[PDB]
Amino acid sequence: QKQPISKLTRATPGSAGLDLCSTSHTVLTPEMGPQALSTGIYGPLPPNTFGLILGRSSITMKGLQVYPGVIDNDYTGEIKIMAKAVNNIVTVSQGNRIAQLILLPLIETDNKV
Amino acid sequence: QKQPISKLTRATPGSAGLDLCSTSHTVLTPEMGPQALSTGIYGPLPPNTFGLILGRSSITMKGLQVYPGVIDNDYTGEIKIMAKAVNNIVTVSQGNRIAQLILLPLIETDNKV
Amino acid sequence: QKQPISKLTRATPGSAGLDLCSTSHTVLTPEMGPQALSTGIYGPLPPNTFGLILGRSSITMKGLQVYPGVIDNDYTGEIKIMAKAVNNIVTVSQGNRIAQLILLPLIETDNKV
Ligand SMILES: O=c1ccn([C@H]2C[C@H](O)[C@@H](COP(=O)(O)NP(=O)(O)OP(=O)(O)O)O2)c(=O)[nH]1
Ligand SMILES: O=c1ccn([C@H]2C[C@H](O)[C@@H](COP(=O)(O)NP(=O)(O)OP(=O)(O)O)O2)c(=O)[nH]1
Ligand SMILES: O=c1ccn([C@H]2C[C@H](O)[C@@H](COP(=O)(O)NP(=O)(O)OP(=O)(O)O)O2)c(=O)[nH]1
Ligand SMILES: [Mg+2]
Ligand SMILES: [Mg+2]
Ligand SMILES: [Mg+2]
Repeated sequence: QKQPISKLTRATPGSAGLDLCSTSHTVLTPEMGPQALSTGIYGPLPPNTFGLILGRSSITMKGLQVYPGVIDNDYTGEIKIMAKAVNNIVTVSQGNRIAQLILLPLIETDNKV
Repeated sequence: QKQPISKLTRATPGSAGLDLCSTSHTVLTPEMGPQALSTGIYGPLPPNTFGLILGRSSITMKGLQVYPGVIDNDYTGEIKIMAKAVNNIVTVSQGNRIAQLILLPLIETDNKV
Repeated sequence: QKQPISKLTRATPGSAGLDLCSTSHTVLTPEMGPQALSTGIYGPLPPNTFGLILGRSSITMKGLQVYPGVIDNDYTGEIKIMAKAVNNIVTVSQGNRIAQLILLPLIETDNKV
């Protein structure tokens, strides 16, 4: 079954991000370029917020780049992590925390849709 | 003529980002490194906000990395997209939506200027 | 001695970011992959805020990629800049402004810790 964002956990009370884990074992090589890693977690977001997926610094330092991703407030699909091995072969084990979801205020503007 | 940020459009009502298109046809190769793509859109931003330029996930997944860029509230120059082809040759057609502008609250602090 | 975030400066009144400088001379090559650059600046952040470390566009355009980093509200360690030379050899002189700290509201949620 789909899991909502309310199922995510914070590492600590003062952690800005909600941790995102891949649900698959994935191996990445630099030549593969960007890959979208499955999380089994689904939008949408709390009212008046949007999300940003960012890397965890310990993962970034281990050579896996998470490309910052914008999660729209009303996206109801699966939140995937866009990732690339920078220089070396990187192996993601199932359940490893690979990224984090940050929630931010969605500012209203009069821009046309 | 310069176009202001109010001319940008959202893909959907609940889209966090305002789409940014290049005004030129540009081809990018990995060896070129970061390139600043013209948009013909100009700051400044709404009061008490700043901007962040981020990639669109469909573009990121096609091998074009947009480096997150900070747009200062009172910048009045042209908003450019900083982009790099990750692994392969990437071709941007004129008018293609390459990035998105997210607006965020500008927090005041007492840090010196 | 440790320096707090209140010691950072803005380039201009309307600058979104607080500039971060490396305290060391560092040379980076693409094959080195991500490196954590010392700043001598320490958390924590103002109440109800978290931080984001982002690149300065002039530095990004010179071939040094700063990986976006999340600074937790209650982190009390040293803020380091995660950086990689994209394509060429990059040299950071001591005191050069390499990145910027953006402060953002920390939204409360009921996610478990
Ligand atoms: O660019 C950065 C990013 C993070 N940091 C520090 C501050 C942040 O609060 C701390 C933890 O960052 P992340 O949560 O992104 N890293 P990770 O998930 O790997 O560690 P933790 O589980 O402790 O949160 O690392 C930096 O100094 N520079
Ligand atoms: O890292 C990400 C980024 C986006 N997404 C999903 C959520 C987001 O709302 C949706 C659309 O993202 P973008 O707007 O960044 N992509 P794009 O502009 O390519 O598609 P769209 O036109 O639908 O907005 O893709 C992820 O799952 N992971
Ligand atoms: O992706 C971007 C990032 C920045 N910019 C413009 C807007 C921003 O206000 C201006 C300055 O950006 P940064 O502060 O990130 N660059 P830098 O520190 O190199 O210049 P400055 O000292 O003037 O702030 O560059 C873009 O057009 N696209
Ligand atoms: Mg963390
Ligand atoms: Mg979009
Ligand atoms: Mg600056």
